[PDB]
Formats: sequence, C-alpha cells, structure tokens
Amino acid sequence: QPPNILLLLMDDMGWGDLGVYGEPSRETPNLDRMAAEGLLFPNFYSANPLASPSRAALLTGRLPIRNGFYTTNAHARNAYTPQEIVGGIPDSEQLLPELLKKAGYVSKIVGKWHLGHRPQFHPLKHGFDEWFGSPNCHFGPYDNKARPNIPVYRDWEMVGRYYEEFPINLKTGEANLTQIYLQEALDFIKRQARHHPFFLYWAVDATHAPVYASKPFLGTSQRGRYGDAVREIDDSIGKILELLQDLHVADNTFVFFTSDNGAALISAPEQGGSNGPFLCGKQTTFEGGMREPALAWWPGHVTAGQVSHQLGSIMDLFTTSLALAGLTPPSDRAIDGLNLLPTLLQGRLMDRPIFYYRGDTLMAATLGQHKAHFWTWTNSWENFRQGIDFCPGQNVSGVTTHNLEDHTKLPLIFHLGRDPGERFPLSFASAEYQEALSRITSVVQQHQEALVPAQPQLNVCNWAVMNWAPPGCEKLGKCLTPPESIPKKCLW
Amino acid sequence: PQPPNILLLLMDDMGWGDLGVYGEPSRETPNLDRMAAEGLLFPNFYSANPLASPSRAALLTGRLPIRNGFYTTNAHARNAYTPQEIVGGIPDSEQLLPELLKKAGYVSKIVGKWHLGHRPQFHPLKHGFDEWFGSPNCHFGPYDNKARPNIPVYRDWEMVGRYYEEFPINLKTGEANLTQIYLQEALDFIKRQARHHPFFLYWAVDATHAPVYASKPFLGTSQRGRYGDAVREIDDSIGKILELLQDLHVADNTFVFFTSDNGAALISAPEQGGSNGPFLCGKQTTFEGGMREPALAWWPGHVTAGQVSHQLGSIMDLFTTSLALAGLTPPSDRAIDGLNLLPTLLQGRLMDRPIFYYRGDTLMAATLGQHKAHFWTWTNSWENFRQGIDFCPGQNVSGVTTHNLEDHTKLPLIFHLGRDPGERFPLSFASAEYQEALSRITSVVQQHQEALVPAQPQLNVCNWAVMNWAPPGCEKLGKCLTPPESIPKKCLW
Ligand SMILES: CC(=O)N[C@@H]1[C@@H](O)[C@@H](O)[C@@H](CO)O[C@H]1O
Ligand SMILES: CC(=O)N[C@@H]1[C@@H](O)[C@@H](O)[C@@H](CO)O[C@H]1O
Ligand SMILES: *[C@@H]1O[C@H](CO)[C@@H](O)[C@H](O)[C@H]1NC(C)=O
Ligand SMILES: *[C@@H]1O[C@H](CO)[C@@H](O)[C@H](O)[C@H]1NC(C)=O
Ligand SMILES: *[C@@H]1O[C@H](CO)[C@@H](O)[C@H](O)[C@H]1NC(C)=O
Ligand SMILES: *[C@@H]1O[C@H](CO)[C@@H](O)[C@H](O)[C@H]1NC(C)=O
Ligand SMILES: [Ca+2]
Ligand SMILES: [Ca+2]
Repeated sequence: QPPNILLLLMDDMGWGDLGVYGEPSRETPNLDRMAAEGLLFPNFYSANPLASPSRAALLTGRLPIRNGFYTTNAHARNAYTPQEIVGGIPDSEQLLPELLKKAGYVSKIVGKWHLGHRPQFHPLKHGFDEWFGSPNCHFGPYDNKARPNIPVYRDWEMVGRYYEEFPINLKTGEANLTQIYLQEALDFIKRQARHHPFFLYWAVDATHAPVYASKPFLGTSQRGRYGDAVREIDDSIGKILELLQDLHVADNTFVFFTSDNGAALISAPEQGGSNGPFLCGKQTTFEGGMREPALAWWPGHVTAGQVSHQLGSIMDLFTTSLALAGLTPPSDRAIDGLNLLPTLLQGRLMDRPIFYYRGDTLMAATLGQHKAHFWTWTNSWENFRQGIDFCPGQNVSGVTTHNLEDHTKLPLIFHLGRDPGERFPLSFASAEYQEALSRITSVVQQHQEALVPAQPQLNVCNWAVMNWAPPGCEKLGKCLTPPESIPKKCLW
Repeated sequence: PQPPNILLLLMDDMGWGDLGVYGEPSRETPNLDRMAAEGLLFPNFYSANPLASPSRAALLTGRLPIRNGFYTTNAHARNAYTPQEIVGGIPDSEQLLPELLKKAGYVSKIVGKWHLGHRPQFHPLKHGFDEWFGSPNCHFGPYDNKARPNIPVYRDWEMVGRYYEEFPINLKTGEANLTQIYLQEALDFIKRQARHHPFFLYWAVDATHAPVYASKPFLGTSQRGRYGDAVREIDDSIGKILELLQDLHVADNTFVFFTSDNGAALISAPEQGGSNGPFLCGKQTTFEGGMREPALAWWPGHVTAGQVSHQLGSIMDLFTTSLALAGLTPPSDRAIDGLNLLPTLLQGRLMDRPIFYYRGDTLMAATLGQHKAHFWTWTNSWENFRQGIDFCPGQNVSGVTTHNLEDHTKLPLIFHLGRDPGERFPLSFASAEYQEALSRITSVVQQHQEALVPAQPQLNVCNWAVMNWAPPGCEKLGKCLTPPESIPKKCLW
C-alpha cells in the first residue's frame, strides 16, 4: 500500500508567521512540534506572488507560464481567478489527484480551489473525489445585484453562500469555517484509513483578508485577529496530526505544510502576516513575496528535527507525491517540480534554480546563494499614492522602485546568505558578481529557449459568468438573475 | 549547601536575528540551538543601552547608565562610550557583581572585553574580579603608536601585549586566534575552580565587533561571510564550554546565561554586521533592533528544558538574579533596576515590569506589556546620514525613523509590539488603546523619573594623554610609549 499524502496549504502566511521560524509571540506550538518531529526548509519557495497561479503550480507541478495562469494584458501584472474570470485550469493540464488515482488513491479538496469557478473547471472534473469549500475568496458581503455572494460547495453542488448560510462577521471577525474545514479533514481521514490510500488537499484561508476565527480563538493572540486565525489553524493542524497517530497510520502518512505566497502586507498589522527578515511581501518577487515556511512530517521515514537548505519549490510537491505513490511525472511535457525524496529521506542536496515570475515576466532567479533581479517593481506610483504599500517601512535605493525597472542587461544580484533582506546589491565590477551572472544567465537562457509559453487564461473577464446560479441553487431557491454583458479585457 | 556556579556569556553587537533558533535563515548556530532546547528562551529580552560600555556597566551594576554614570551630558541624547581617551569610568561608589559575589565565596574571572575604563583606577581586578584575560577596549587598529597607541591585552594586573602586535589581527583575511584563547581561558578557569570554589565567569567575547575576526579553520565556512565565521566560532566555543561542564558533572550546579550587549551593528552589514530579524534599525538607536537581544538560560535539572518565557527581561536582571542564586541580596542603599528572575526561571511566573530605553541623558521610550511609547525619536543627524552612515539600511517608517531628534513628550508614538514588532504602524491618537497605554506607561515613567537622581556623568571629558601609552607591565616588555602633551577637554561625540 502506498503512503497517504496530506498537503496543508496556507493562504497568505509568511516566512515569519511560525514560532520555530522566529515569530516573536511564539503562538504556533503544534507546527513547532511538527518541525521538531520532522524537517524544516529555510529556503523554500512558492511559484508566484499570489494565490491562483501558485495553487495551479502546486497541482500541475508547472509554472503559471506553462499552465496558463497568467495575463498578457500588460507586462508583469499579477492576475488571479476572480468571480468574473472566463478562463481557468485547462483540460490539457494533468493535475496531481488525476494521476494519483492511477495508484488507487481517494482524494479530497478542503477549502479554497481558486483554479476556476465555472462548471468546466470544477475540482471533481479535475481528479478530486470529494469537495468542501469555495472556488473563490471569502470577500463580501455583496448586494446580489452587482455581485453575487461567493458559494460554498459540498462536492458537485453549492450548499450555501458566504455571508448567508456561512456567516462571516466583519465587525468581530467571527466565523465557524476553520472548524468545519477541520471536521471535513478528520472525517475524511477516518473513512479512508485502512481502506484506501488517501490524498487530502487541505487549503484553508482564514488567514486571507478579511481574517476570521471561531469564537474561542478570538482575542487570544498577541498578533490581533490575524494571529487568532493562525492560532486556530495551528490548533486544528495539531488535531489532524493526533488523529493520524491515534489510528496508527502516521508512519504511512506523509504530511507537508506550506503557504501559497508571502504575507499580505497591505493588510498588516491587524489582518496580515510577517515575512520575518525578508523584503516586501505578496504581489512582489522579492524574498518576502515568494519564500515560504515548509515543514515535512513522516514518522519513521523523515528523520526528526532536521534542517535542509535544499532550494525547494511548491511545484516539487507534485513530483514528490507522485514518487511517493510509485508513479512518474508526465513525460510529454515540461515538469518544473523535482522529486525531493532524496532530500526528505537521505538528506541529499540538488543544485536547482528558482525562477521568480510576475505575470508574463521572469523577474528574478536564484542559484545557490545568489539571486539575480532582471526586472524590479513593487507597484505603480499611482497605486502607491492611493495608500497601497506592498513594502511598508521598507525602502532599498534603486531596488524597491515604483517603475517596472529593466535590469536585463545588468542584473541586480544579491548574496541571500549574507544579505537575506536584499539590501546590498553586489558591485558590478566584482568577481563574485561575474561568477553568479554567468551561472544564473546560463540556466535562465536554457529555461527560456526550451520554453513555449501557454496561452494565457487570465486575460478575459465577463460580468455574466459570476456565481449567479451555481449548480444546486434551484433546490435551495438561491439562483440570481445575471446582468447583460459581453466578454472584455480584465483591468488588472 | 555550596552555591551554584554562574557563567555569563556576553556577546558584542550580536542581534535578535543572529541565532538559528531565533530564525536566522542559514541556521549556523547548532550549539546555542541545543542550549535553547535544553533550557529557556526569551523573545522579549532587552539590553540597557544602544551601545557597549553603558550596557556592560548596566549588567555589572544592575543599574541604568543614568544611575551608574555611563553617559554624557555634552548634548541631549548622545551615545557615548569608553574610548582610549576617556577620563572617567566605573566609579568606586558602584558595587559590581563580582565584588558582592565574593561575599558567598565565589572566585570570579573576566575573559575578553571590559569597557568600563582603561585607567589604573578602573581595572577590573580593583572592582571584584580575581583574574583577567582580555582588553579594556575595542580591537580597532592598527595604530601608528604616535597619534594613538595599540590597545593592550591584559593577563590580570599587567599587559602581556598589544593588539596588532603580540596579538595579530589580519584585516585583509580576518584571521585572529583570539576567540580560541578566550575559549582556552574559560576552560582552564572552569577546570581549576570545579570542586574547589563556586565560580563566576564573565565571558565577554568580541570577535563579532568590527573589524570582525575568526581563527583560520572557521574562515570562509559561513554563508553569512566573515561576520558569520565569527558567530560560528563563538558557537562552537560555547558548545565546548558547555560540554566541559557536563564532563565534570558540575552542569547541574552551573547556571549559564547567554545574551548580547546591544543590537546588530548595521553600519557594518552585510559583511561585518549582524541581523536584527523582524525589528527596526539596530545599534545606536532605541528602536527594537537596537536593544532587544537573544537570551538563553541553561541550568540542567533546575530550568525546565526547551521552554519559552515572554517575561520582559533586562540585561540588568542578571545582576540581581546571580545574587539571588548565591543566596544574597542586592544593595539596599540605592536604586536597583535588575529584578530577580528566579521565579520566571524556576517556576514560570510572570512579572509586570517596565523597559526603559535610554539614549544618553534622555529616556527615549518605554514598554509595558505589549505597548511601547516613544517620547523621543532619532536615528542619526542629517549630516551623518549624508556622509553614508545609515543606522537603518533599507528601512524608513514615516515620521518615526527621523534624522532630527523629535520631541514626542506631549503626544508619544505608541506601538503594539505583538501586532507590529517592526514598529511600522503608530496607534491612532484618538483610539482607546492609545489612551489606556499612554496612562499606564506615563504612570511608570513619572514614578521612575521623580524617584530618579541622575549620577554625575563619567563620559564628558576626554584627554589624549590618558590613552594606553604606558600600561602596567610595559617596562619589562620594553613597550612603553611617550605620550603627547595635552589638556582635558570636552569629548566630541
Ligand atoms: C482567494 C483570494 O482572495 N484571492 C486574492 C484576491 O481576492 C486579492 O486579494 C488578490 C490581491 O492581488 O490576491 C488574491 O490572492
Ligand atoms: C569596544 C568597542 O569597539 N566599542 C564601540 C566603539 O569602538 C564604536 O564602534 C562605537 C560606535 O558608536 O560602538 C562601541 O560599542
Ligand atoms: C458557530 O456555531 C455555534 C453553534 O455551536 C453558534 O452558536 C454560532 O453562532 C456559530 N457562529 C456563526 C458565525 O455561524
Ligand atoms: C527611497 O529612498 C530613496 C533614496 O533615499 C529616495 O529617493 C526615495 O524618496 C525613497 N522612496 C520612498 C517611497 O520612500
Ligand atoms: C594561530 O595559531 C596557530 C597555532 O595553533 C599558528 O600556527 C598560527 O600562525 C596562528 N595564526 C596567527 C595569525 O597568529
Ligand atoms: C522616508 O519616507 C518619507 C515619506 O514617504 C519620505 O518623504 C522621505 O523621502 C523618506 N526619507 C528618506 C531619508 O529618504
Ligand atoms: Ca494567497
Ligand atoms: Ca557592543
């Protein structure tokens, strides 16, 4: 029997949000015990600065440039899957649960999908057997004329909407959702143990603004509401882990914890996380935007309380989980995800690159201890003047710029070991600069010449495709009449 | 019945983010990380000043630099210390920790940097310590021995050489055998004292002070460049110091504490300076990154292993604690800032104390619970900033990180450290949370200030002629130099 796979994917949590990672308030005892009982990655990365493209990247093991989760409307624009998006995960893409099904797995997604809300993009059409969660954010409450409230699904059909059947109180921050997500996870694990190997994609989002937590966890954190959520998610994760041990299926269960992108610094200090020593956060390709916590837990297989400086990618969990199940990745396409079993079980290292993409643009690349910035950008001057700051309290001369700066000819290079916060660019005349530049450009060109970008899915929007009448609305009497609209270019 | 040994490990310019367990990315401190696992970690511990001298005086006196005299009044809120030319130093009126420990039968050794005065009257062996190996000053140089003399290294009463002479530091490569000698002094001392007398060891190393140094086997081993090389060596050294305690079965009767005298020296980063993790600025300022420090406590069988305490802790506390460990009481004829942390260390209790952040003659900021109020703000002057000196590289918080000494006494800048450790978002002045904190914090501040009679300042006068031209012992080595003709004058800070 192949080992169970449990993937814990957080939403907008940063490198500095875990106790073991150096959070001052030390409010994550369960994840801290998971680290003590496993392996911690200090140099792990997501595939994009925001949600959709990263989640697609996890599930495909492929860069958003490859899987289609980007825009070409303008260069280097962050795009995702809002209610009005026309595109979504293509049928050509082979998702992890589709393939695991080859080894007898039974797979469940809990929480946020974000790979398309239209019927053709349903996760049960793309490998998953069961679902409880929403295809979108939990933003609202909407007036149901201009926008409809975001639906929560059980499997094929909606069972309610956020701010309706599933209340979120914005004043207090109260919502029972994380407790339902917990309960879905426990029950699933209970039905599958000793029957079939299971795959659980536990993609919670209480940590996405507007932040929420159940009543018992409200006002317990020193981090305000955002920490309340983090404390609940942590408590929940402890209980998920204890159940694996109480069923003696822990030795045959591989669990991995990570986050889809950096902390949402527009929402700090109350509703956003911490990126620790790193620069900026979500929306950018600086370290704080794409470096993530990363714990691996597999009693008896992964040696307890170790550290690996393996450069890791969220995409690696695609290939690894396949290797865990004794399968091979698709041989008819480029696969970015690497098999990390040699790192996880033997403590070996691998000299791989980390590409930092923002929209249609490779912004930056990391080999070893060096990161080269070919393009730099926080947000435009117009957005900055309107009070949107992606890098609050932070300003690095000629690095954190409000123009999309072209450094393709003469990249801004950092030594991450010496300078994790990307504060001091290497001098252009130095030998260390030259050695890195050659090493990094070599891998980048190679990548780019072998790269045929996919057709972009995130270019077109249409008011009429919003969740007006999800499947199951008729029986609940919750279908809404949609407005009259045409498809047009999304304004990003 | 014998009182436990006390080992104090004091670092020089290391920051809150320089330890693995504290969240350093490269994870290069396995021994301190094992000391944490085997003890108690403090996330909310503080030094008493933004730089060396005043903090080290504060540790040893258990008293604020405003009280013990380690400050200047030449201008308001100026960082001052004890350079070679300083006239003052630790006053005779001050009762230092080793003086007092000697009341419980202790034998005390300082290893490394003193920095409480280099003149004969200020010698550590005149102030409680039985043995010394180290320098009274920095390891800056090499000086031409006409304008300035090279800084001496002492064994006990007499100099045994000078830096960049008998004790070479290579600036090109960063090589120096000093940390290995400091280690050896510590091991040997522990070996002679065990099963004889209870011992106090003040291990104040400084490889991590610019210009940074490490022994050959540790050079080029860190991903943090030379500064990390040092940090790796100090760590390895600390591992061996700990292993010796266990190999002599005196570890259960030995209380060890690790900390740093101030924040990372961000003018020297990225090659020669540390990391302050999530916090703002560093050394020279009273922002969190300047005065919040790592803090581990290790005492097998007494301090429960691998715990965390959010007790607001001060470097001064080690004065009162070490006394309490020895079954003694602090001086009752003077104000004592250091608190006894045995209830925190051995029982896990909490205590609602204030943290005062002084810069020179000015109380800049104060912290109670989760709130910090800035009464004054300042990084450095505009003139110094334009000359390339930046205390907060890559950091700028609007109307908080300012190049003028800003007066917020009427309307303090308040932060919630739990929510906003990097001091980025001041609380709104109209909020109830602001009002609650302001009253709570001003209450303790006034109380402190009304009971406060500042000491006369020791760091006001300098004199070229008092530099280490002819230290005791120079005559036999033939190393005495002729001093220049000068008068005492006001130090330019
Ligand atoms: C699921 C979700 O909320 N998606 C968010 C989107 O709503 C918005 O906040 C965006 C900011 O660019 O980031 C995405 O990750
Ligand atoms: C022992 C030592 O070097 N003292 C230093 C001093 O030399 C200088 O660097 C100063 C900067 O303000 O900081 C002090 O801690
Ligand atoms: C959560 O569930 C409890 C019942 O156990 C209920 O009292 C509470 O109102 C619920 N809160 C929300 C926001 O639905
Ligand atoms: C960032 O710093 C540079 C150089 O000090 C300066 O020109 C610019 O005004 C600063 N920008 C912001 C947004 O703070
Ligand atoms: C340091 O010590 C070793 C002997 O242990 C010696 O060979 C070496 O020359 C010394 N290095 C310096 C720079 O003094
Ligand atoms: C810091 O930020 C402020 C406000 O944005 C700006 O006016 C100033 O230029 C910055 N300070 C420096 C020294 O660059
Ligand atoms: Ca996200
Ligand atoms: Ca210092």
